[PDB]
Amino acid sequence: QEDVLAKELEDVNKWGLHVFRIAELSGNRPLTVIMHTIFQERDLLKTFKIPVDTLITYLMTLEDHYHADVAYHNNIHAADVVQSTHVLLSTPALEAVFTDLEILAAIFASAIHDVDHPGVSNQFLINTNSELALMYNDSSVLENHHLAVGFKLLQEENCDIFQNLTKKQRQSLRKMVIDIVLATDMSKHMNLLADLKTMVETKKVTSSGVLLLDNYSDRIQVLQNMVHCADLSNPTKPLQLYRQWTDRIMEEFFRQGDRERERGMEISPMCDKHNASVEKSQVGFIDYIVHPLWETWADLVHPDAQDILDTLEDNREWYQSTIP
Ligand SMILES: CC(C)=C[C@@H]1C[C@](C)(CCO)Oc2c1c(=O)n(C)c1ncccc21
Ligand SMILES: [Mg+2]
Ligand SMILES: [Zn+2]
Repeated sequence: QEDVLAKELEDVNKWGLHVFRIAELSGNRPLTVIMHTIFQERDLLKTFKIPVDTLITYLMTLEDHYHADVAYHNNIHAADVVQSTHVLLSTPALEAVFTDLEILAAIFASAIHDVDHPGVSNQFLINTNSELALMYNDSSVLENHHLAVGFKLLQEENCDIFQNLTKKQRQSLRKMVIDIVLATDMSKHMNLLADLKTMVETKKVTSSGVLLLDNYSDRIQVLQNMVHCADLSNPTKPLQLYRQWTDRIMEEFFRQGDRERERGMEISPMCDKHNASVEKSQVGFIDYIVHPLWETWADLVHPDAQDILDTLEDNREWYQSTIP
């Protein structure tokens, strides 16, 4: 089985890697083997003196703290966002733009960006007076928790994969990781897209035809939208993968609606299993959220993302076709 897994891992540089098949072949360790594969591909172990046994130990511990009984926000989703971010980092319009520390931060942020997700939304945790909403004062409750867990696990035995970074380097990475994961809060999507459009309008390139980023504000803004695009990348994948992600998020939404109904609360959108329209929700999800975001990203890295945008529009056309 080790040979079959190594064959599938050869697609790690490709959009639409079959991450579910990799989860099978790796014994439900997609996050660990995909992160390890990416770290070798980018030669991140030698650059930052990361001991290989420290890396595997942390990745296994981080993967354990993703809930296996949550349908969508599990370790497969984490591995999917890591691998999608890895491909977006390699796009020609961004060649040699980001340093090795920014690359490490963006990939590490993707790996921890949903750790210990309980399968319910921020608003549910706020409305139900949960301990998490109490700890974090109703502000980016899940995203603050993911960061806290992801950093604390570095202190477990033989788990500090940043042990050989300089104190300056650790200081810069920690701030960049926090800025990125906090930007995955869906309540910040509109402001994140609005700033991304302003950058597309005022786009500037270098003499090598490569995106020019002068300052931390523009650089972290591109990294924020990149991980945000990978988080919202399910409808841009081949349909057989997209549909599996749709089935998983609808199961998670339906389970929250059952808890909302059992508590006497008003059911959140798309969460009532007795009056849900999966196809129309997917169409509205693409039209109002996913396509505006990816169309803007495609303008930023034009024409590198045209095939991804083509697949998204074909999938939107298909989900529409099932309605009549
Ligand atoms: C809460 C809102 C507004 C969006 C969420 C964002 C989320 C959780 C991002 C991944 O962490 O994924 C999807 C969402 C959603 O509403 N739908 C319909 C989806 N359909 C198919 C696949 C993923 C999603
Ligand atoms: Mg999240
Ligand atoms: Zn996510």
